[PDB]
Amino acid sequence: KIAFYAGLKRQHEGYEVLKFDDVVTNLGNHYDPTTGKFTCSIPGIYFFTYHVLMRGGDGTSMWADLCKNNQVRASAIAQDADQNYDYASNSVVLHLEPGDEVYIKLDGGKAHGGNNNKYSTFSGFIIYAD
Amino acid sequence: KIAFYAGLKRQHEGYEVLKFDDVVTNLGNHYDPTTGKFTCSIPGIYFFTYHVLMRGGDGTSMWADLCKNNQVRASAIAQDADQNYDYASNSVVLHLEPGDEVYIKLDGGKAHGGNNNKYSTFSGFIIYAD
Amino acid sequence: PKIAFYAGLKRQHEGYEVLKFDDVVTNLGNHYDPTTGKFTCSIPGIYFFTYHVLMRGGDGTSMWADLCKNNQVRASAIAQDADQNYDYASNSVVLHLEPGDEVYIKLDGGKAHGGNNNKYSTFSGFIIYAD
Ligand SMILES: [Mg+2]
Ligand SMILES: [Mg+2]
Ligand SMILES: [Mg+2]
Ligand SMILES: [Mg+2]
Ligand SMILES: [Mg+2]
Ligand SMILES: [Mg+2]
Ligand SMILES: [Mg+2]
Repeated sequence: KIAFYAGLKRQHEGYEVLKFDDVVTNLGNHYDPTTGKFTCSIPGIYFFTYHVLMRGGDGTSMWADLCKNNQVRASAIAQDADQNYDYASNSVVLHLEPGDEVYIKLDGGKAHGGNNNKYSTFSGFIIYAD
Repeated sequence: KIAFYAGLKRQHEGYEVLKFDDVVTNLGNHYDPTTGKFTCSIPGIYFFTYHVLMRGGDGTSMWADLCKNNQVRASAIAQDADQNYDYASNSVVLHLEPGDEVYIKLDGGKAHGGNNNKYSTFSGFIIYAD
Repeated sequence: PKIAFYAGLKRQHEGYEVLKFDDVVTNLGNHYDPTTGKFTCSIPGIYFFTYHVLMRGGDGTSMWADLCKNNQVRASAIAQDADQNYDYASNSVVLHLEPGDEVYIKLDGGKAHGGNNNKYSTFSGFIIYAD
């Protein structure tokens, strides 16, 4: 039983990994809120989804890509000329081997720190085990 | 086998619970389209996801939060200065006990009434039973 | 039975055509066809599908992307921005499917973004339960 769901507390920017440290669910402790990465332990098929809210009132564009190890497996953008709140979200189904790391990487722009509202989220779970 | 998927027919506003009464799937009849809430019967881990379309041509901001019982477990915002259509969407994986209610509540703003087109949606299913 | 797929959009789409997600990352069992952009059901049961369609930026203000079962709209989504900014038409569904049923993502007006290999616009899904 592998499943996790965490939210983003603090604001982020640039090209850094998003540390979702508002952890709500973490069966097996395979997600690390100190690095914001999900480490695969059992080979198999996994679903991941992420929602990243852009910082409002400061900036027009923000990118958030889901990476496996050091390869982009999903890309997303939030854009608005009037600096409005908008979401960079995406979902993936991937096969993972032991040691594989899955995380959400910013690719430019500013993310919102939602404190306790859990605006920016990272969630996932194993569908099938090999 | 617990799983459901329902859409929103009527427009909503303010801070009311979103009653997705255009029901497509409801294994176990655990979702109530009359209250718009999903009642847990078996303790375990559950996936939920929601997409709420903002009312266009009237208002600039709309909030939609996924609440468990009476606690926010996900927040979302749609915002556009030009009153354009935009989405407040989010997903969660949570542990649930029997009697727990999970639903999508507006937290300010105006929601779009999509009739039968299923623009605004709420779906979910159990991953693991304890 | 392990039934699951996840594909991204390489080329641009527009009008009212089905989105051919031809950047396939996962396709256990080959029930999704990237040449038609359709998921054909073989095993009766309950399936989760989700799609994210990025609107084309700098050209157009509105875009629709609907998830269709057979030839029936089972989910609709819109992306809109007056300043022609990037925005998403995304949605998720849980549906019961019989063998032969086709599930795909169709544009319903507007222009979709071609992300090449970046996987900006995506279509994914998987079986939860088999009958
Ligand atoms: Mg927008
Ligand atoms: Mg990128
Ligand atoms: Mg404007
Ligand atoms: Mg709130
Ligand atoms: Mg606008
Ligand atoms: Mg968006
Ligand atoms: Mg339509």
